[PDB]
Amino acid sequence: TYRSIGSTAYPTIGVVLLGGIANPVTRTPLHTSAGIAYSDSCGSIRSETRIYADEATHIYFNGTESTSVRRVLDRYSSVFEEAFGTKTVSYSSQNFGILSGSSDAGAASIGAAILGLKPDLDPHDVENDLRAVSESAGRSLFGGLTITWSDGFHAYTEKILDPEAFSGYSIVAFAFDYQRNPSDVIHQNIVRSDLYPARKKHADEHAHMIKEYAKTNDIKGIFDLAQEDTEEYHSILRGVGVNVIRENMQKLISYLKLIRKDYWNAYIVTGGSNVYVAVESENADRLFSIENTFGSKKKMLRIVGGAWHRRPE
Ligand SMILES: Nc1ncnc2c1ncn2[C@@H]1O[C@H](COP(=O)(O)OP(=O)(O)O)[C@@H](O)[C@H]1O
Ligand SMILES: C[C@@](CCO)(CC(=O)O)OP(=O)(O)O
Repeated sequence: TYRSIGSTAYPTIGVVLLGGIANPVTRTPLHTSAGIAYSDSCGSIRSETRIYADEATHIYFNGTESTSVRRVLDRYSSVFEEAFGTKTVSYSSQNFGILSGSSDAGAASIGAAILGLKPDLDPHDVENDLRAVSESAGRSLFGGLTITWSDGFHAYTEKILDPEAFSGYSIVAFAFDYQRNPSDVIHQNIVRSDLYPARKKHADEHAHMIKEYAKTNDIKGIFDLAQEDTEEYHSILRGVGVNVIRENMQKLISYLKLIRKDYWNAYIVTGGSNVYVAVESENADRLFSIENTFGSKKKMLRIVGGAWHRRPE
């Protein structure tokens, strides 16, 4: 028997932005969404996880002990008993350079560690258990561009494009320093909007459009749609009191409308205080070098693959 296993996953960015979860425990998405897994050129932006045999159950985030994760570990106690010789395992996670979408990565890394222990497991089944840790875990488990179909009862994640399809594109992230609204605050309020039912329908409509664009690798059509979805999403949120796009972020966006005339770009805003800007590779350095970032820090990002594990120790 072994003593521990390591694994790694990459953070995610919504493309069809998810708002609302069926239940605070199982965290099933109330509607269909889509996303991409991202990192930087070196793959340095990531979440690393270690699951190991222990006398008692410990959960560690960035070296800090934590009093959701235990639920997943317990459900797969049989896997660990076989691999380690005990059901009692501890979890240790370390995040690096992640902007938004950290929880997705942490959850996916758990899944890839489990699949690494019992490879014949159905990853789509494991994904269901992982949503308790983060509702968008599928994005990071499968990588690339995914669509997660959902009616609020059952959710299923599908790979639509590999990261290689995005070889000609880059994402420049502008990180602002504004305090962010917890994701749970967003899920809680968006359902209160009168426009929510319509939003659930349009979200599904957009996902289908993304799948068609995928047929001919219309990468630009997909990011353009993501900008439109971003605008709808955050209009609904503002209407319920959740304002993600703050002053300097609005300013950056207005700047982007001008630059778009010069060379193509499209932006996405999730729940955090970041503006993600899609752009062609030949223009990435150019965008990355602009001066008036309105106090924001800049990161160069790429689309990457799904969670993976290492040989058991
Ligand atoms: N590596 C990890 N493993 C498990 N849970 C994590 C990990 N990183 C963060 N989390 C949990 O997810 C929460 C943040 O999730 P969320 O609000 O979705 O932020 P983000 O959008 O950046 O993921 C944190 O408060 C933490 O409790
Ligand atoms: C709010 C959102 C996910 C919340 O579960 C929207 C989305 O990306 O689909 O973004 P973020 O919290 O990961 O930043």
